[PDB]
Amino acid sequence: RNKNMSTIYQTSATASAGRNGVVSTEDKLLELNLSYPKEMGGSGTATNPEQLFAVGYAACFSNAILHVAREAKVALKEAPVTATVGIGPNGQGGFALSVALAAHIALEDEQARQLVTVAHQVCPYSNAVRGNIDVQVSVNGLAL
Amino acid sequence: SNAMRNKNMSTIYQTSATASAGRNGVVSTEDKLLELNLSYPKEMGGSGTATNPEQLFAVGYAACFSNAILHVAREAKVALKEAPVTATVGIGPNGQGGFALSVALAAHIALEDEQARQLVTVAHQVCPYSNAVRGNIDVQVSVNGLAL
Ligand SMILES: C[C@@H](CS)C(=O)N1CCC[C@@H]1C(=O)O
Repeated sequence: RNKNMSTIYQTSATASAGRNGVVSTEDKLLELNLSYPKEMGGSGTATNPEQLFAVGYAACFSNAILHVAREAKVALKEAPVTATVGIGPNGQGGFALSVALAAHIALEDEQARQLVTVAHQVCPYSNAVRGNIDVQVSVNGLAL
Repeated sequence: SNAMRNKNMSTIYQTSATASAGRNGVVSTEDKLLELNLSYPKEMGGSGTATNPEQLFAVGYAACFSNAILHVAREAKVALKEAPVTATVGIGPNGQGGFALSVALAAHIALEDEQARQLVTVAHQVCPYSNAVRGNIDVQVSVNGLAL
């Protein structure tokens, strides 16, 4: 489930001032300023690793749903996904993420459900956090 | 996996983003601090002209891990001006019909030997990304070119 058996795509990024400086892909396709959010005492003038994870997870899960749709020959124009990410202490000295994913799919409900369930199985963010984060997944307003 | 080490016991910060992905996708945070175009990479049947979830994961994990190192150096009163971290992320098939990420974290800091190992080991226990992927991804962590 967890082994990447043959790398199809590889990328890299470098940061040096943690949550409060610049971060960029080594190809420079993506170059971003980061700052602490207001909730953490910062300026909120820029993004942060929690928002990045939300953006990337929403995008990965949306890609995943469209992937499965293509494979099932289901014509889906869009697969909007809202990802909500929280961060707090884990009580052992570190920090942990909590995640909710809300998918909105123009299909009959049982069908949408099946599709999104398979997508959650195949999505590499989902495989990455499986058993660590209990990702709360819903499809068209209903929890899976 | 370890569920327990991943209980968010009380939320300090919460954020939301909505993506409509694909070949011409878009994602934006609820508050628009971040609005991005998405594409599949050229390696994956796309145009590779905008970003993608692996790049976003790499930028996020690199920043998170750099911060984790500075955080532990601060607590330990070890003077670091900075903590360069390169995060390398790959995606490929898993053999069960899905996809998996592979990740390396390469730190380059002004501290060595067992002290640096101890410090970066601590940073890797506390970083939320590392706790999210523990046991699933075997994150290859190195400091100053050497295995953690
Ligand atoms: C660039 C990646 C998004 S992480 C992708 O296009 N896909 C579609 C196939 C693998 C993966 C997925 O989400 O399941």
